[PDB]
Amino acid sequence: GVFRRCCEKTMEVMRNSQETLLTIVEVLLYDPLFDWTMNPLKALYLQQRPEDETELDQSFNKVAERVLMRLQEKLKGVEEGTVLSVGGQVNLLIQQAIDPKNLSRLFPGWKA
Amino acid sequence: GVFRRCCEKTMEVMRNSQETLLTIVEVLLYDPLFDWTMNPLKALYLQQRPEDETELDQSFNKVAERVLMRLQEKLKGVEEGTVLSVGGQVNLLIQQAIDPKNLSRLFPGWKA
Repeated sequence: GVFRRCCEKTMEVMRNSQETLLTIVEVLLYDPLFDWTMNPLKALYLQQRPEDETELDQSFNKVAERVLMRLQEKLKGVEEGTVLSVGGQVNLLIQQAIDPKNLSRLFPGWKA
Repeated sequence: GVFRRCCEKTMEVMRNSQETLLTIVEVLLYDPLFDWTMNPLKALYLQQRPEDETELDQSFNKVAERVLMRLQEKLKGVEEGTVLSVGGQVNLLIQQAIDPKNLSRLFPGWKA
């Protein structure tokens, strides 16, 4: 009714200004104090607590360019190579949400 | 008059069958007798003759995947990241032909 229409309405507000929203990530990722890369401790310190409850460098620039290309291909396109305009992209997004086959592969602490 | 309209008419015949024309390159590039990669001798044996007239491996698979992505992005898209549908793609193609600034950077034996 309203969710998908609002999504397809708010998804085209950045397609007319594609050359603007991507300029923030490129200037926030070239900072020296960046901590967005996966560290051996930062990727486990926030996930060992549910495990305990259950059991009672040029590589950085490479990953930066990779995620930049990923966020560039996320909008106005898809990883399948097709166009997938606002008429189908929001449907793909909302179908990747309500899917029990994928929800069974999620983290147990995600949803009770 | 006729050239650009014929180009924009013949360029959309493969956009409806994008999943077909790319299947020939992938099956003709995985042959053992391939000789499309730039060899130190094959890239100069066909160019040393004009010079004489003037003077009176995983890398192969990597380049194959690279040129595959290049030919995948050539149609229904452009390297600039924009869409560039048939209405502008043929105009961008014919603009790289009639351009003296670029023709001055061409090979002398290309055009007399």
